[PDB]
Order: sequence, then structure tokens, then C-alpha cells
Amino acid sequence: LHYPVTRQGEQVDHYFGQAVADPYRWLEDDRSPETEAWVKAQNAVTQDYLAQIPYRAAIKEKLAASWNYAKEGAPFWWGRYHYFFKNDGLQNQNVLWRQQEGKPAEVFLDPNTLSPDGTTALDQLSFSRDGRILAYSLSLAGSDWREIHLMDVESKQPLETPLKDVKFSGISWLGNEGFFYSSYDKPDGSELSARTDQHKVYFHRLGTAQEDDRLVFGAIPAQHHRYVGATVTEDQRFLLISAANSTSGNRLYVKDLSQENAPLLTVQGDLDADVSLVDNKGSTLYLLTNRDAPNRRLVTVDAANPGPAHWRDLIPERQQVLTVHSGSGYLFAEYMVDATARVEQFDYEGKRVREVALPGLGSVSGFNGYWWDPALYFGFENYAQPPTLYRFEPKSGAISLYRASAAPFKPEDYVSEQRFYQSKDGTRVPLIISYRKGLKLDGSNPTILYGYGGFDVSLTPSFSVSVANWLDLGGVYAVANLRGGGEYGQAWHLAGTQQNKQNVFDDFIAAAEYLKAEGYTRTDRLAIRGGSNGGLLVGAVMTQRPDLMRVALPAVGVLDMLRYHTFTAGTGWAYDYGTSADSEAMFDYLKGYSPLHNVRPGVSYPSTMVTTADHDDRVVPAHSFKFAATLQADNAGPHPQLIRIETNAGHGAGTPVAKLIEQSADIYAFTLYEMGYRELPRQP
Ligand SMILES: O=C[C@@H]1CCCN1C(=O)[C@@H]1CCCN1C(=O)OCc1ccccc1
Ligand SMILES: OC[C@H]1O[C@@](CO)(O[C@H]2O[C@H](CO)[C@@H](O)[C@H](O)[C@H]2O)[C@@H](O)[C@@H]1O
Repeated sequence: LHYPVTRQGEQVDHYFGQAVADPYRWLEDDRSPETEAWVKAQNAVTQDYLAQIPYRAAIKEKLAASWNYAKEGAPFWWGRYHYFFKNDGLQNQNVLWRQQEGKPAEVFLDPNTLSPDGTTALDQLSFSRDGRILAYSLSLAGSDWREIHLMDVESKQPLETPLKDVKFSGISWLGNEGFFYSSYDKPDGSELSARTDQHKVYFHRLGTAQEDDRLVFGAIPAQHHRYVGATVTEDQRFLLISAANSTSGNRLYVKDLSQENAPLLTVQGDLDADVSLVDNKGSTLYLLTNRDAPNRRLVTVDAANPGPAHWRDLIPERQQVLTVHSGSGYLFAEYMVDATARVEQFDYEGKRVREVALPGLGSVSGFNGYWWDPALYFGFENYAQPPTLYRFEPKSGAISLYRASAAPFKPEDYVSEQRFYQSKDGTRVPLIISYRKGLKLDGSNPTILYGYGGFDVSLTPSFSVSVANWLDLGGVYAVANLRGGGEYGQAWHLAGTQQNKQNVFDDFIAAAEYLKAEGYTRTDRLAIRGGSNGGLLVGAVMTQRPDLMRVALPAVGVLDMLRYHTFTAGTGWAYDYGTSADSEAMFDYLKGYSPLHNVRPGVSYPSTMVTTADHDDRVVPAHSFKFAATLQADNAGPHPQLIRIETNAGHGAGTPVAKLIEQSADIYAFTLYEMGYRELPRQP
């Protein structure tokens, strides 16, 4: 195996006076011909390696055939039409259809006709109140940047010129006059890696040029924030503006639109808690918050004097984490019970109406709608159960099947069991293990252990065609609900942040030890996988315990923990990670686990396939480039250290089906091949 030559530069950084060498610093320049040439060379080596795997084509065909079935989402009613997304089976992007009573359904907006390779994706959709205009945002090549387009709803004709430089933005209409959106000024330098830290809310009035858009929030010094959002309430009475510097905690302001020149009132003026508006009933605001509530609570307050001192509990905090949805005049409290959903229906006075029975143990979607929706829809799924849609009539509580899955997977063929293993410090951590029935605990099953562990993100059961295929190939898929996550509230999250981050890695190592001890797998039949913060997870575990697994799959990972805060909106992760600029203690702790700085020459690393994408502006690909370069230079063992750079794709959202299939095929082929399989374990 011949890796491309990666030169080592002379760059040396200093942290509180301590020197740290960065030989691959030049790979951070995403626009240099040198970096572009290195990417092509690496991809060529990776493709040549994968080309030697005899069953890679079979895996890809197996995946494509099983993915090829009709899919349809819940209907959305607006104006004279009902809108719904559909995919005939293998369309790169889902298609937006619509239908009005008395007439046949028709294609309304087909993203597949917007690019030659299915890489342009539809993100936000927001109709004007009269239903005559639609504003929608599009992502190009998968980056976080967006363009907002406008179209006449009835004729489908494009209107005006698209708005540019939109990012991390919703689209909220003020009647039919125009809409609010968020944007960062175009950075000087590469828009894919340059730092952006001053998010602004603008208002676009129909019939004008974007340059004339009114600046609403975020320009004056006192309002500078890395993340800002503005939403007009359903009744058009209030404008809510949220503002934050990190992914946890936010300020919230409310402006009475009924009053002329109404001042911005402070709902929450500090960043010590997360607070969001669920809905409003007149001047009464319903807020979901973790302020003085680790597992969250729902409170109410009058918009005229909305401060925290006046918040009153409506749904008090419980032992389980709360999320609140609203629709049809009811509040739906979704609780997490060991990472699985339970739903309770409440009226706006906080009185419990009933518990909503769910089809089983898994995740739910939906239960969200307007006060005027006669019925609500919700979806249910888990690792062995493809998404199923149900219609729910809130008043009677009647539940009916709206759409059964057309997937070629039979839930009854699989086992999905939950266990709680002990981490190093004694903490019991949840683990959901899925596989085809008939499995023997003889320690030989090829297994993929997946985790994330951070940012209050909870890994609840979800159906994946790719995962189901791994199970059909005879594999075991195990998902750990590591600390750092939000499964058990804020305490669970904080136990995996800053100088406690090692707890997350310890939790993951313990999951791997449990799977081996119980006989599901063994060292040479184990692979670990994770993306973004989960990519860091894999990078840290493989550098700390390179003997623990056979295969490491870090996807779009944060791997240079000393410089991650210097790119795009990376500083927004400082609440979870801390930064090398915080103090000598934080710098030492970060350097102590930073994957890039813990690869050592002479060590034999497991087979690794680092994956990233050229338009990933969430986590710049340079993290992956420098890490892969270091592994190729330092690895002393016989196992391959490869990097696969997806072209015309980003962090992940909106990736076309065609690319998703190729990626999964490459990952599974590589994993089985590195585990020594000469043929597939089961008939494809
Ligand atoms: O191609 C299948 C791979 C091998 C086994 C699990 N896989 C996955 O892709 C799983 C299931 C869906 C999310 N996922 C994943 O790895 O996500 C990584 C990620 C997480 C967060 C942001 C970007 C990317
Ligand atoms: O594990 C042996 C098995 O591996 C295969 C398929 O990958 O070839 C590998 O091992 C060979 C040495 O036995 C190497 O020469 C070859 O490059 C490597 O891919 C099978 O051919 C062999 O039976």
C-alpha cells in the first residue's frame, strides 16, 4: 500500500508559551492547489484499495435493491392544497407533491430537477399567510450556507432573485409583507472555513433588493451573537428573537407586534439556560426551559413582563427529560424513558388529557401542527421498525394507520435489546443492541459499535436502511447512550463536557468491553463508528486504545482539538469542549486527548477509514486531512489508514441517496474486508 507523499511544514504554534508543532498546517488551506492535489491523490489510493474487495459491488447492489421502495411523509395543509413529500424509491432527493380536493396529486417542487447530480437540497419551507407565495431555502453541495428562493404558489413561477449568505436560518413571514431570516456577512477568504461569529436577523420585504433588507437584530455591539433566530408567532402578535454564542444556553426577547414601536422585552437575558417558545395563547407565552430544571419543564408567563422571576410552572420537571410539541389546541409532552418515547396530551391549562399509546419502544416524530389542524399525524420507528405514519384525532384520541411502510424489511426478523453496562466509574450506561434473530453469543459476530456523546444530543432508536442491511449481512449494530448526551438530562450532558470529556471515551470503551464479555463479538470482529462529535469519539478511542478494535470509522470528525475553534462556527462548541485559549488546565486537558496530537510513531493502529466531504463547513475537512496524514506517517502496523473525501457533499444533511448508498457500501465492504472476510457472512 503506497500512500501519497504528504510533506511536513515548519509551522509551530504556542499555547501559554508551550510550543506545539503542526506539520500538516498547510492542509488547512482548502483553496490551495497543493491541498486539492493531495485530496485527489488520497481518494485515488482509497478507491484502488476498495476496488480489490470482491464483494463491494454486491453490497452496493444489495443496499440499492432494499432501498428501492416508495416512501411518503405526513400531509401538510396550507391554502387549497395538502402538501406531502414522496420518493418513488431511489430518487436522489425527496419530491414535494401537492393535491387539492377533487383533483389528482401533482409534483410541486422536485429538487432532482435543480442540479445535475442531486446535490442541491431543499431545507426550509415557509408559505406567506395568504398562501400565495412560498419562500424556501436551498443547500448547494451540502454546505451549511443557503440561498432563499421565492415562487408563486399557484403558477409555480420563480419570483425575485434569491437571497444570499443565509445560514442557520428559519424563514418567518410577517403576514404577506415579507419575512425574517438570519445571515452572516460573506467572510473574506474561504466561505467554507473562515470564521463567522456575528449572526444577524434581517427582514426581506417583497419587491425589494436584498441590499435594502432591514437589519433587525445583531448589528449593534450589544447584540453581537454567534447564533440568532427570529420567529413571528402563529397569530402574528409577537416576534421572538433568540440569541446565543454556543450550542447550549440562549437569550430570548419578545416584541409585541400589536403595539407600534413596541420595545424588545427580555424573556431571558442570560445564557445560563436554554429557553424556547412552544406556543402562545393571547399574551400568554408557553416556554420550554431547563432553567432550574435539569430534565426541563414547561412554564408560562405574560409577554408584557416575561422575565424569569415571573415564569410559572405549567408542566413541572420530572425524572424524565421533557420535550413539548403543540397542535390542534393541545400540548404534547414527549418524555424520554431510557432513550425511548412516551407521549402525554395536555390542555393549555396544564391538565392531563390522556397518555397517547405508541406502537412500541422507539422514536416518534410529529404531534406538531397548527391550532386549526383537525387532525395530527405522528410517525413511529426504531432500529428494526421502518417509519410508520399514524393519524391522531386529538379530541377523541382516536389513532388510525395512515401509512404502513413499504420497506422490504420484516420487524419480526430482528432483535433490538437494551442493556445497561457499567462504565469505569460505575455509572450504568444504556446500550441498544440489534441483530437478526438466530444470533449466537460465540464472540464471532461482526459488530459496529456507534456513539456520539455530547451536546445534549440523545440517540433515540431510528430506522436506517443501511443499518438494516448490516444486520441482514449478519452483523450486530450497538448504539451507546454515552454521557455528554441528553438522555438523562443536563446532568448527563455536563458529565461529558470540558474537563469531564474523558468520561465519554471511558463510557465507549466500556461498551466495547461489554459486547466482548457477553459474547456478541471479539476484538478482531469489532468496528467503532461515530460522526462529528462522534468522529472525535472514534479518534480519541483509537489513539488511546488502538488494541481495542479491528476497524475505526471516524466520520466528519473534530480531530484537532487545539484549533477547532478557529474555523467557521466552531467556537460555538466551546460550552461542550472548552478551548485551548481558556487556561493552561483546559489546554493540557485538550492536548491530552486531541486525536491529532495523540497519534504516535511506532504504534500499530487498527484499519481506519476516515471519511469527510469537501463542502463540510460545519466541521472543516482539514480536521480529517491532518489526522489521516498523521496516521499514514506514524502507523507502524500492517493495517491501512485511509481517507475518503466525498465530493460535492457536506456534513451530511441533504446528501443524495446515490451518494449515501456508495458511502455505506464502501464502509461495509472495508469493514468486512479488514475483518478478514473472503466472502460475505450471509447471502446478499
Ligand atoms: O453507512 C452506514 C454507517 C455504518 C454504520 C452506521 N452508519 C451511519 O451512517 C449512522 C446511521 C445514520 C447516522 N450514522 C452516522 O454515522 O452519522 C455520523 C454523523 C453524525 C452527526 C453528523 C454527521 C455525521
Ligand atoms: O487472509 C488471507 C486472505 O486475504 C486475501 C483477501 O484479502 O488476500 C490478502 O492476503 C494475502 C496473503 O495471504 C496478501 O498477499 C493479499 O495482498 C491480501 O489482500 C486472500 O487472497 C487470502 O486468502
